[PDB]
Amino acid sequence: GPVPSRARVYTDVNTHRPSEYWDYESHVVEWGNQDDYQLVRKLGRGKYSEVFEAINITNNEKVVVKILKPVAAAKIKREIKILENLRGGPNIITLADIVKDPVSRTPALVFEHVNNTDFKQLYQTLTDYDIRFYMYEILKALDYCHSMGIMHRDVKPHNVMIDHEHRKLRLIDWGLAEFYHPGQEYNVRVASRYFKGPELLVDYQMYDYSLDMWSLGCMLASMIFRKEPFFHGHDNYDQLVRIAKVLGTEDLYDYIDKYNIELDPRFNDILGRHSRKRWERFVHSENQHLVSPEALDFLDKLLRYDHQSRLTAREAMEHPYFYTVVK
Ligand SMILES: CCc1ccccc1-c1ccc(CNCCc2nc3cc(C)ccc3[nH]2)cc1Cl
Repeated sequence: GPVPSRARVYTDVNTHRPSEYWDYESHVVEWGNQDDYQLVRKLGRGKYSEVFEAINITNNEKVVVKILKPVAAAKIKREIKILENLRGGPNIITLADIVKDPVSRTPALVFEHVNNTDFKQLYQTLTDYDIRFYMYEILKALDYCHSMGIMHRDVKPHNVMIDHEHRKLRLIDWGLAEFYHPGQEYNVRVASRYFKGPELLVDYQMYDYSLDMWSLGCMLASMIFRKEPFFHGHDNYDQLVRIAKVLGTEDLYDYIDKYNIELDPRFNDILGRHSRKRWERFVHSENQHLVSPEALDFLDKLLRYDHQSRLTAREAMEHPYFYTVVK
């Protein structure tokens, strides 16, 4: 069978905190007044929720209301427990209230409002300095939630709100987040395709916080190399082939052999043989201003098949790539 794995950091957090901390099923939800919030406009719909711009009439403040679809309503206690546990943490979205939506009859989470700068404007105009700045702000959020025994499991640009005018960042959508328990086998059907770690793609369930570090590396590669997403798989299988065309097949086989993982035989006719590519291939006159030896070294230390070998969030914070960032 597969070789067990455990995180190299924060393994003991959930065993040394009381059962009340991680046992989200036992937690009792206190409901607020749904008529305190007037819905203004729908911002989006996903498979687990609908998100609205709203106004809190008890203070006159803009808020975001997320109304959970009945499918996600089953695992609301987990999201609420994670949001309450992390509330006040650096760059974590603040849960302001929880109400019962009168239409869906499902829980509706009320969050602080972030005046989000359009994704395209950010993706097209952030400087080398700003990219480093915002990556460092994401690292604060990830080190915080990992230090609190939580993995996000859905790190991606869509889940990072940036108010560029106020240089304010928030990591949102904690709906796929989970408490990390060493030895626990987790669902690999997490994160979005382009950001899924090789551990998920090869069906290795004993993963940990380091999955978030791979997703972060995917975001960095996309930004500095101007390819969004960086690893653009047609499906979960082709997603691993796309990675292997850059990082090579040899380190992939060393990875699966280390953990005694048996690859799905469907990979035999699609994976091929690929050498690891040097990053200069992805550097052109247009994006050279975003690329530096420090950016490449930092990326090399995130985008590793072996989840145990990746930089942790705290280690990533002292990488030379952030020396130019005002602290
Ligand atoms: C290429 C990704 C990346 C790499 C390195 C540094 C930063 C970023 C980044 C990170 C986040 C964003 C902005 N993302 C907006 C996502 C978003 N999701 C929302 C959801 C709601 C309900 C409202 C506004 C929302 N805005 C833009 C960018 Cl460019």
